[PDB]
Amino acid sequence: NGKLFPWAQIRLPTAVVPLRYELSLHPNLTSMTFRGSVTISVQALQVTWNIILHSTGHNISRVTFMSAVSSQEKQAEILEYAYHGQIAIVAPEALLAGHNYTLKIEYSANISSSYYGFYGFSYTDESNEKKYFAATQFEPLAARSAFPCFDEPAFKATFIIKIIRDEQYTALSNMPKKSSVVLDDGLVQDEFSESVKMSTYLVAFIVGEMKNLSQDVNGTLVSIYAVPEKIGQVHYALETTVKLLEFFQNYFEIQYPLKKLDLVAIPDFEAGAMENWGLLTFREETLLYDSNTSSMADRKLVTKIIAHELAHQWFGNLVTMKWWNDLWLNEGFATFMEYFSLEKIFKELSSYEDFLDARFKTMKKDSLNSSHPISSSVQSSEQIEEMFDSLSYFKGSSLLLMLKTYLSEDVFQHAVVLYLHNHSYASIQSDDLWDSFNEVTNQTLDVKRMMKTWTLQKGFPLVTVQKKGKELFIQQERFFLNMSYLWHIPLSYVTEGRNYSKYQSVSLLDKKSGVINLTEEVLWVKVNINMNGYYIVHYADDDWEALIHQLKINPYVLSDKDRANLINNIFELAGLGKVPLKRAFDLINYLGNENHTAPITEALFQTDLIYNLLEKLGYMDLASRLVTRVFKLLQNQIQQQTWTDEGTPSMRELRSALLEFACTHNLGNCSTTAMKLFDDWMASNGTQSLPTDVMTTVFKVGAKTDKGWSFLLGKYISIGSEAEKNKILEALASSEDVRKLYWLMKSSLNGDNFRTQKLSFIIRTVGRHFPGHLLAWDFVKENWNKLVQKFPLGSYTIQNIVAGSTYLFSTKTHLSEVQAFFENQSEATFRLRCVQEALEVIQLNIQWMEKNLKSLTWWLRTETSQVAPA
Ligand SMILES: *[C@@H]1O[C@H](CO)[C@@H](O[C@@H]2O[C@H](CO)[C@@H](O[C@@H]3O[C@H](CO[C@H]4O[C@H](CO)[C@@H](O)[C@H](O)[C@@H]4O)[C@@H](O)[C@H](O[C@H]4O[C@H](CO)[C@@H](O)[C@H](O)[C@@H]4O)[C@@H]3O)[C@H](O)[C@H]2NC(C)=O)[C@H](O)[C@H]1NC(C)=O
Ligand SMILES: *[C@@H]1O[C@H](CO)[C@@H](O[C@@H]2O[C@H](CO)[C@@H](O[C@@H]3O[C@H](CO[C@H]4O[C@H](CO)[C@@H](O)[C@H](O)[C@@H]4O)[C@@H](O)[C@H](O[C@H]4O[C@H](CO)[C@@H](O)[C@H](O)[C@@H]4O)[C@@H]3O)[C@H](O)[C@H]2NC(C)=O)[C@H](O)[C@H]1NC(C)=O
Ligand SMILES: *[C@@H]1O[C@H](CO)[C@@H](O[C@@H]2O[C@H](CO)[C@@H](O[C@@H]3O[C@H](CO)[C@@H](O)[C@H](O[C@H]4O[C@H](CO)[C@@H](O)[C@H](O)[C@@H]4O)[C@@H]3O)[C@H](O)[C@H]2NC(C)=O)[C@H](O)[C@H]1NC(C)=O
Ligand SMILES: NC(=O)[C@H](Cc1ccccc1)NC(=O)[C@H](CC(c1ccccc1)c1ccccc1)CP(=O)(O)[C@@H](N)CCc1ccccc1
Ligand SMILES: *[C@@H]1O[C@H](CO)[C@@H](O[C@@H]2O[C@H](CO)[C@@H](O[C@@H]3O[C@H](CO)[C@@H](O)[C@H](O)[C@@H]3O)[C@H](O)[C@H]2NC(C)=O)[C@H](O)[C@H]1NC(C)=O
Ligand SMILES: *[C@@H]1O[C@H](CO)[C@@H](O[C@@H]2O[C@H](CO)[C@@H](O[C@@H]3O[C@H](CO)[C@@H](O)[C@H](O)[C@@H]3O)[C@H](O)[C@H]2NC(C)=O)[C@H](O)[C@H]1NC(C)=O
Ligand SMILES: *[C@@H]1O[C@H](CO)[C@@H](O[C@@H]2O[C@H](CO)[C@@H](O[C@@H]3O[C@H](CO)[C@@H](O)[C@H](O)[C@@H]3O)[C@H](O)[C@H]2NC(C)=O)[C@H](O)[C@H]1NC(C)=O
Ligand SMILES: *[C@@H]1O[C@H](CO)[C@@H](O[C@@H]2O[C@H](CO)[C@@H](O)[C@H](O)[C@H]2NC(C)=O)[C@H](O)[C@H]1NC(C)=O
Ligand SMILES: *[C@@H]1O[C@H](CO)[C@@H](O[C@@H]2O[C@H](CO)[C@@H](O)[C@H](O)[C@H]2NC(C)=O)[C@H](O)[C@H]1NC(C)=O
Ligand SMILES: *[C@@H]1O[C@H](CO)[C@@H](O[C@@H]2O[C@H](CO)[C@@H](O)[C@H](O)[C@H]2NC(C)=O)[C@H](O)[C@H]1NC(C)=O
Ligand SMILES: *[C@@H]1O[C@H](CO)[C@@H](O[C@@H]2O[C@H](CO)[C@@H](O)[C@H](O)[C@H]2NC(C)=O)[C@H](O)[C@H]1NC(C)=O
Ligand SMILES: *[C@@H]1O[C@H](CO)[C@@H](O)[C@H](O)[C@H]1NC(C)=O
Ligand SMILES: *[C@@H]1O[C@H](CO)[C@@H](O)[C@H](O)[C@H]1NC(C)=O
Ligand SMILES: *[C@@H]1O[C@H](CO)[C@@H](O)[C@H](O)[C@H]1NC(C)=O
Ligand SMILES: *[C@@H]1O[C@H](CO)[C@@H](O)[C@H](O)[C@H]1NC(C)=O
Ligand SMILES: [Br-]
Ligand SMILES: [Br-]
Ligand SMILES: [Br-]
Ligand SMILES: [Br-]
Ligand SMILES: [Br-]
Ligand SMILES: [Br-]
Ligand SMILES: [Br-]
Ligand SMILES: [Br-]
Ligand SMILES: [Br-]
Ligand SMILES: [Br-]
Ligand SMILES: [Br-]
Ligand SMILES: [Br-]
Ligand SMILES: [Br-]
Ligand SMILES: [Zn+2]
Repeated sequence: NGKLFPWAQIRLPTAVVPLRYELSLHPNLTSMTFRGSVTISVQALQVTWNIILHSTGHNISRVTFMSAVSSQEKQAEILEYAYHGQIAIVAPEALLAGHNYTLKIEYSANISSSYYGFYGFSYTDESNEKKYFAATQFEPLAARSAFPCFDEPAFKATFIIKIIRDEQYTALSNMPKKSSVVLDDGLVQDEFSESVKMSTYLVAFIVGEMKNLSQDVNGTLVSIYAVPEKIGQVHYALETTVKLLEFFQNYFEIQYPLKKLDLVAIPDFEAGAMENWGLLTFREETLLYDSNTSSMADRKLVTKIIAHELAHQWFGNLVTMKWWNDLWLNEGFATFMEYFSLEKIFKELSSYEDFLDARFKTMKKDSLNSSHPISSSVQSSEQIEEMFDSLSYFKGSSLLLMLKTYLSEDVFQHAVVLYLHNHSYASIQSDDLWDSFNEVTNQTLDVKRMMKTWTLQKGFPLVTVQKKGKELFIQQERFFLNMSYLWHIPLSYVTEGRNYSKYQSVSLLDKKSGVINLTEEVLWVKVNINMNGYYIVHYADDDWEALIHQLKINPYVLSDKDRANLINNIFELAGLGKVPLKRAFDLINYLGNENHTAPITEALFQTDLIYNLLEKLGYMDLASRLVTRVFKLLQNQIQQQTWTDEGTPSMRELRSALLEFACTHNLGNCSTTAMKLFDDWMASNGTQSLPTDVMTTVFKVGAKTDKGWSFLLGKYISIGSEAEKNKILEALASSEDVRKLYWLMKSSLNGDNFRTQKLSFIIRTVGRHFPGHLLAWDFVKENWNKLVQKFPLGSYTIQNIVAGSTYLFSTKTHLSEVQAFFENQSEATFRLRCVQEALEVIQLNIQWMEKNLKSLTWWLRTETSQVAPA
């Protein structure tokens, strides 16, 4: 490319840093263009002739350069290097160390039609009037497409934003609006206060018609914004935000430093949310809430995501990673605080179940060979994007969970408060976090050397346990399936002596192996309590047998988390090969006596995975026998379920999980009950309320008919609750009619009836069942370039689409097909982690069948199929 561009690396030089930006913009939402002026106050730290900077998609009309002393307005030369998104201003005289200069760039651009950058869209009223909207989504690398800037997290500065807007529209930004000035035509010029020192990826602005619901919290004005038709649905978000804000301010011991806090429901938005200082943005479906149209799950989603964005105000905004290799310092911490804060002041939501489920999934991902270390180098935009995955979020927060469990809660909070004070308005890398722990630790434990392997090595240990009399023999090794270094592991363990008293302790495995002294003789022992540790445990056969026998005798000597753990671990170990798959089904035979959600949903997960693998291979009979077996196992919990909203949140989640399992596979007469409810709902023009906990199920069953499908579509394009629309959309995309499934995907990719923000979800849903299995993948291939135009390589959305439409493939023939497809895209695309993980998941699918197919075929030989065999 550009050997004639005065910079080669992807990280900007350190020679010049920005102090202040004054950015004034004139967006035209109608024509979808904008004109701009950016003034950048910089300082040189070394002698240099070049200012290297970021800019993309900018038609640059004038570039002036002012020596601060000299105050005369020069012209300066400009070079471009599109590959790295970089531009270079070559200076008339050399920049001297410690001198100040002002850089002014005038330019015009397009308002983006993706979800990335400064983007804009139109939506439709209840009034059937067309409305326009513009919003920013900059993280990680899009700020540079709205304005020239030093677009790297470590270059923090202050921003003065100016927006020209039509009088009817409201403009928002990070800071409070300082003033307005009326302009010719129906135009207003807005000016926002100078911001605090922050990263460019956090700059945000919004132009559109909105209303607000507000409340004072001790000098901070908290406001929820939404389009006027929706403003009735923001009361729960406001009440929640106020609670979590007080909580976080008490815990961190550092006040939120802005005079305003805005939370905005954006009509069209790809992420779940974004933490821009003072102007947090959300999908409508993740911030709006109505008790009568939104399920329990929907309420949890809104509480969780608000906790998450609020936590970012400290971890991410106040304190920020130096570079994307340490993204987990943001996202791990924010995820940890999300689930921590809910357990403190929303304990009734049982959000710990979600945390637990997400970790199960992150481990399966982490166990692959195409995993990276959680802190790993990123040297391209694709790798930067790829950091936004479940490792950085859920492994990062489970590292912290391990650490908090092992030290104390108070020792943890002390470390945290030191950390945020010491690095306020500044940048960090992994070592600073361990340093802050070391200061509180009293060098009793060297936390830096304890966390070394956890942060720099991929994967996690398999811990093997064998009871030799009154002592546990213990080993660690890399967990992975084939086709290094030691962890410092906090081994917790709980146990029951011969006299039925329970003892629990903690030791720390530093070496390859160790012995634990048990003090007594024990009936059973369970390692890794509540899965507070990020590893999997394998027992010797005698010791598996003891836990499996105790579950059959009285499962409640362990927690629901403990029993969920065991179910997960034994299935992942039967997949590797360390135990026969039969052993896993022995362990879940106790489920007839299980009343907690977490172990039941974890078993329902493994069952469905296996079911869906067999179904796509065409082993229909065998797959029906499998869910019949599991159905008989849970027959009593399933049959005692009511079709209501009664019970604790957790019990409400169990109802949904159980009824959904029975209706999907046509077991019992749940289908009949659901259809009766749908017909009565449909014949009442959606008036006779459906209990929010059974809607998805009822809608799925109705959508299996033309008459019902059409009627649901009619509701989707017209009702005002985005929560209900989402349950409807899931039903539509569960139709067995291929023409309809094709229409849903094509419509969403174009906008039209469904927004493109629903596309990954629609494709996910279509690819999961048999009629749409081949259709989703084909859709992804044929529209591959249009997808990448809307969602760059290799962002979260694309990795979601690739994974969700390939992970149920289990033959060599599909493996070759998927591989060949990506190799014809480009060698760069085929070498993406996204692609490599998909190829690896398929290979594992293939090995899984060749190990367990004949086993499963034998175990189920007497069970009754539901389908006729071919
Ligand atoms: C099955 O159930 C669905 C509900 O899902 C019903 O759909 C509703 O149908 C009604 C009646 O057609 C719709 O009401 C109409 O809304 C329009 C938009 O209203 C907005 O804009 C006005 C000003 O523009 C605001 O005042 C208002 O508060 C909203 O912000 C109105 O413009 C329409 O008004 C015109 O017609 C009525 C006569 O019906 C006159 O009184 C008015 O003065 C004016 O002439 C009208 O009010 C409503 O939008 C639909 N809701 C949804 C969610 O789609 C179906 O009607 C129902 N089917 C059957 C057979 O009953
Ligand atoms: C309701 O609202 C009020 C105001 O918003 C809150 O009261 C404020 O509490 C904060 C934090 O506790 C105070 O800000 C801090 O004051 C501490 C001391 O500053 C005083 O003392 C110094 C000592 O030199 C005096 O010179 C000075 O005049 C101040 O009056 C500081 O130690 C604080 O810590 C640090 O500042 C930043 C904050 O993170 C760090 O980077 C530094 O390391 C430094 O240590 C901070 O400056 C504030 O002054 C209080 N206001 C009032 C009016 O008392 C309530 O806490 C709040 N209640 C809620 C939210 O529940
Ligand atoms: C971007 O460029 C577009 C043109 O490509 C330009 O579009 C026009 O914007 C104005 C916005 O002010 C619109 O004018 C309105 O017209 C309606 C009638 O359709 C009026 O009701 C509007 O409101 C009031 O006018 C005064 C207050 O503004 C009041 O005295 C009066 O009582 C009304 O309440 C307003 O006059 C016009 O419709 C559009 N045209 C198109 C084709 O979209 C837009 O202004 C440019 N934006 C920027 C920021 O440069
Ligand atoms: N949900 C999303 O699409 C993205 C991407 C993602 C998805 C899964 C795992 C990791 C990351 N995440 C976000 O929007 C989370 C919330 C989400 C979530 C929280 C924890 C773990 C996983 C997801 C969420 C969703 C529902 C309820 C509560 C929180 C919001 P954020 O503030 O992190 C923001 N920094 C993401 C910016 C971004 C997103 C995707 C691509 C590029 C840039
Ligand atoms: C280059 O420009 C930067 C700012 O763009 C200069 O740094 C800062 O300059 C201001 C002076 O205006 C210092 O702020 C303070 O003023 C307020 C009164 O409002 C008071 O609170 C402070 O005690 C200080 O007087 C600021 O601290 C300063 N920062 C640094 C690191 O120096 C910088 O001086 C300029 N360099 C030049 C012109 O060589
Ligand atoms: C605020 O955080 C800074 C980091 O910006 C802390 O400075 C760091 O202090 C730790 C000690 O706790 C240093 O660790 C030591 O480094 C030496 C140098 O190689 C090493 O040989 C030792 O074994 C030990 O690990 C760390 O290097 C240092 N880092 C930097 C960048 O200075 C500082 O302690 C914190 N301040 C407060 C008041 O807590
Ligand atoms: C789910 O099912 C389990 C087992 O059916 C329930 O655990 C049972 O809980 C009751 C009361 O919570 C226990 O009875 C009590 O035992 C303690 C200790 O001996 C004593 O202090 C009380 O006076 C009473 O006797 C019972 O032992 C326990 N069963 C087992 C096997 O541990 C659990 O409550 C159910 N959960 C829900 C949400 O329904
Ligand atoms: C980039 O924008 C510039 C102006 O900002 C466009 O150049 C011309 O503008 C002058 C007046 O400033 C007119 O004399 C010309 O008519 C404009 N150009 C044309 C082709 O009409 C320039 O065209 C834009 N560049 C690109 C590549 O679109
Ligand atoms: C919407 O926001 C405004 C502030 O932006 C809220 O009320 C304001 O209160 C302050 C102080 O009393 C005043 O500076 C503003 O003039 C007030 N605005 C209005 C419109 O009254 C207002 O309450 C918020 N709306 C809702 C429904 O909460
Ligand atoms: C059950 O037996 C255990 C040991 O076999 C008893 O626990 C020990 O009690 C002694 C004192 O009697 C303590 O010094 C030990 O520390 C205890 N062991 C542990 C592991 O804590 C226990 O008291 C007995 N309980 C009953 C109800 O019989
Ligand atoms: C059709 O399904 C419903 C499930 O809701 C059956 O009603 C329940 O039946 C089981 C088993 O007899 C009981 O344990 C439940 O308590 C019943 N009612 C509830 C939970 O409300 C119904 O009996 C089924 N149809 C037939 C013919 O048996
Ligand atoms: C905006 O998009 C149009 C589409 O063809 C293009 O011609 C124009 O040059 C673009 N402006 C930019 C990239 O600044
Ligand atoms: C939802 O329903 C309950 C009772 O059915 C009611 O008290 C509540 O007000 C309803 N929610 C709204 C927003 O009306
Ligand atoms: C696993 O990936 C590493 C790079 O992390 C690579 O060197 C190695 O060849 C791969 N091994 C297998 C078995 O896939
Ligand atoms: C284990 O601990 C018990 C009591 O705590 C002690 O009597 C016993 O000797 C210990 N075993 C070993 C091998 O140290
Ligand atoms: Br301007
Ligand atoms: Br109107
Ligand atoms: Br972009
Ligand atoms: Br927690
Ligand atoms: Br790096
Ligand atoms: Br880059
Ligand atoms: Br522990
Ligand atoms: Br049933
Ligand atoms: Br259609
Ligand atoms: Br068509
Ligand atoms: Br599998
Ligand atoms: Br048998
Ligand atoms: Br078959
Ligand atoms: Zn986050």
